[PDB]
Amino acid sequence: DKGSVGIAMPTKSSARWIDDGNNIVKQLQEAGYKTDLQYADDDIPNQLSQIENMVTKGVKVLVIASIDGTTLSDVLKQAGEQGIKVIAYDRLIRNSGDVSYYATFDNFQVGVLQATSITDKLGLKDGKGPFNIELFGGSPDDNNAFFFYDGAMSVLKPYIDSGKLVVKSGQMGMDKVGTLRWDPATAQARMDNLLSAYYTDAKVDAVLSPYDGLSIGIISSLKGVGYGTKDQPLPVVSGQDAEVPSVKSIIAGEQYSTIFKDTRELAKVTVNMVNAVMEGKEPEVNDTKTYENGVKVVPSYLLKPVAVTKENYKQVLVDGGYYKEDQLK
Ligand SMILES: OC[C@H]1O[C@@H](O)[C@H](O)[C@@H](O)[C@H]1O
Repeated sequence: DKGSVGIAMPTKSSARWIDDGNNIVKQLQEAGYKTDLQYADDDIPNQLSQIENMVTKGVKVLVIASIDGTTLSDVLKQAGEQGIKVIAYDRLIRNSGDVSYYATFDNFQVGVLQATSITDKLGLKDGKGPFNIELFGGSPDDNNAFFFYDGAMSVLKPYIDSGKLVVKSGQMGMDKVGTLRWDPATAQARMDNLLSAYYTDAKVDAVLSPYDGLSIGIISSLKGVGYGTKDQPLPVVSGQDAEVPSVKSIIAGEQYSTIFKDTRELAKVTVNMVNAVMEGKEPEVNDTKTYENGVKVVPSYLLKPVAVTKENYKQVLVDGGYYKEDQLK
């Protein structure tokens, strides 16, 4: 009876949130808490309704991975009036003074890693170039998407400036490359139209993809126009989440890279935070400057992500138990 914790996850259409949810609940119950885990099927009104009910139920702490956190201002105010502490999980909740802590991966660094996998593969440090690249971003209502993109551009921009990388479509910036709701179908269509408009004569050499779901759609589009044959190899395509279909793609020599974010580690950080709040102590945080949310800078704990390719998938994903060997066959 250490108290109840409400856990709001955005959707099951992206594999990780099932893992986040399972891992948070497993560790919280091990720590002796009761849990109320809900998934919103990416429906913003539903997620709001779910969190409202957690508040009415009288949970002591809310752990929220929001679809669009800006929609939660009113309910989080009510949570604060009731003495409920709020942990933003993975994605920062913006526009609210009632967000107490933020547990996440180093999102800027995720972007650095995605871009670096591409630049390393292209040999840009060896003076290789020029190459054509197209850019994709996440959902614009996901605060993480801006960090993934910015982190990537910290690596790519100097090469784009020098001409060694060329964005042939000229499309850059989250307002132009963002992919609403991280929808793979949308990214696939955009890739379709980039190819027809700008790559009838030229070839795509790389695509910055911020998420595995998108990477698979992008690859499908590329195969639709003849890439992925012996004569015409796929461009270098990044990713994130180490979803099984993308890992299989990487093993097959299609998708080039992904980013492994161990949800077991993020659940553990979250439990540490819950424990602290419940004991009346200050949670461990390692970043109190970065994550401005529009009202304040939320004290945060950042975990370090790991880049995965065909070269290291076994050691990173299987040896550490995230997946079993057979799942990747
Ligand atoms: O769901 C699409 C993406 O959403 C981001 O906010 C999250 O950090 C990524 O790991 C990925 O899951």
